[PDB]
Amino acid sequence: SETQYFVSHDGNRHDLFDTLEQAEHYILKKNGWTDGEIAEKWAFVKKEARKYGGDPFSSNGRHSLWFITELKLSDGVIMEVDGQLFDDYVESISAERGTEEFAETKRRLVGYYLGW
Ligand SMILES: [N+]
Ligand SMILES: [N+]
Ligand SMILES: [N+]
Ligand SMILES: [N+]
Ligand SMILES: [N+]
Ligand SMILES: [N+]
Ligand SMILES: [N+]
Ligand SMILES: [N+]
Ligand SMILES: [N+]
Ligand SMILES: [N+]
Ligand SMILES: [N+]
Ligand SMILES: [N+]
Ligand SMILES: [N+]
Repeated sequence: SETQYFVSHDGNRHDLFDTLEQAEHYILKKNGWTDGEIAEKWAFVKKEARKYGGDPFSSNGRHSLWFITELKLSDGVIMEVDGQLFDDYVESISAERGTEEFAETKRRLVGYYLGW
C-alpha cells in the first residue's frame, strides 16, 4: 500500500509525485517562486492560507485552479481518493456500481489519474 499525490491544474493532469512536498514544490516552481522564496516563505504562506480559507497556491489573490489529490494504491490499483474509497467516490459523482454510468466514470478517472 502506497500513497501518491496527483497534481492537476484547471482539470488538466500534471504528474504523480511520491510525496506532498514534491507536489507542492512543483506547483510553486510552476507559479514562478524562486527556490529562495520557497524555503523562506512557503511554510508560513501555507499555514496562513490554511488558517483563513485561502488558496496557498494563489498567484494573484484568488483560487489558482491547482489541486493536489491524495491517491492510495495497491499494485497500481487506486483504492482511495483523498481518504475516500474509490468506488464510493465514483458513485457520488455518477451512479451506483453495476450501471454503465459507473463503469464509464471510473474508467475515465482511472485513465486520467494514471496518465493513459
Ligand atoms: N489531462
Ligand atoms: N510542467
Ligand atoms: N519529479
Ligand atoms: N521537493
Ligand atoms: N526541496
Ligand atoms: N502549466
Ligand atoms: N513547526
Ligand atoms: N514568517
Ligand atoms: N496572524
Ligand atoms: N490565504
Ligand atoms: N488551505
Ligand atoms: N478500488
Ligand atoms: N454490480
